[PDB]
Amino acid sequence: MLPGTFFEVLKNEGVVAIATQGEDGPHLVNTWNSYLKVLDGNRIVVPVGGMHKTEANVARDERVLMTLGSRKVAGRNGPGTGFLIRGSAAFRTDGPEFEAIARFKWARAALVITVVSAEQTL
Ligand SMILES: Cc1cc2nc3c(=O)[nH]c(=O)nc-3n(C[C@H](O)[C@H](O)[C@H](O)COP(=O)(O)O)c2cc1C
Repeated sequence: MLPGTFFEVLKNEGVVAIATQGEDGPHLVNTWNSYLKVLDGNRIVVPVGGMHKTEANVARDERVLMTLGSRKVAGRNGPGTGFLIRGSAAFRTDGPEFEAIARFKWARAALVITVVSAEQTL
């Protein structure tokens, strides 16, 4: 479950990060809201085109942390706010995830995240 404020930050431009737990250390990678997609049941998706260690890390462990933010709403670090979130990841080359990310031309997979809980931080 997520606050309305989460969605409103996704609606805007910002950077996001995804800490993919695997085994040989979690890999806190980056992405842009302009590349992400939200689904119902608060499921979110990231287009994986070159998140390699993250591919191995999801394949070993579903555990992921996700930091999102925007440059259009003021937080603590400069005029940019965001949240720390947790969920289970799953790579898919199928579903409304892969369809709604198909709009890109460099996606190798839809890194689907089944978010569970958020807290506002930055
Ligand atoms: C700001 C930023 C956004 C990025 N966005 C994406 C993205 O949405 N999808 C992607 O596959 N690669 C993206 N990358 C490139 C790499 O995937 C990213 O650097 C990642 O850490 C590499 O992780 P890996 O060791 O698992 O390959 C992005 C890199 C940066 C710095």
